[PDB]
Amino acid sequence: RQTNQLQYLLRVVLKTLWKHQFAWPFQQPVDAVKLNLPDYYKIIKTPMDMGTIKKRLENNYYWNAQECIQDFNTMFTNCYIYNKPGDDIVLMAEALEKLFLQKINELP
Ligand SMILES: COc1cc2c(cc1-c1c(C)noc1C)[nH]c1nc(C)nc(Nc3cc(C4CC4)nn3C)c12
Repeated sequence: RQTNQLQYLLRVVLKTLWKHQFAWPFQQPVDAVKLNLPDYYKIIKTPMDMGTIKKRLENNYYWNAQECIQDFNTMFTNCYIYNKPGDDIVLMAEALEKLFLQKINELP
């Protein structure tokens, strides 16, 4: 059978990452005012999170699977930009990114 890559990203990849123990800080936009991070939007030009990716997948926002993959990568790299090598959130992001690349590699 054929695989619809955007449906794979929603039903397999996003669903797998969503259930991970480290997923919750990434399930919605970084609320920088509530988290007392007033420079967040100075450093992070294109915020991204899994709640936004889920909504874009559901609303047929993406042209193709690659545009969706680009948003997962922006979410991970924003974390690496704002924070420092070795910080807890970076460790959490690295673990989720490794799982994300595993799931993309598993595409049937
Ligand atoms: C420390 O970075 C975050 C924390 C929270 C978050 C997003 C981020 C975040 C940043 C900054 N850059 O990319 C991401 C991703 N969203 C939350 N929502 C709530 C209600 N509480 C939070 N508390 C939280 C979680 C963590 C974990 C150990 C790293 N530590 N603390 C202070 C965060």
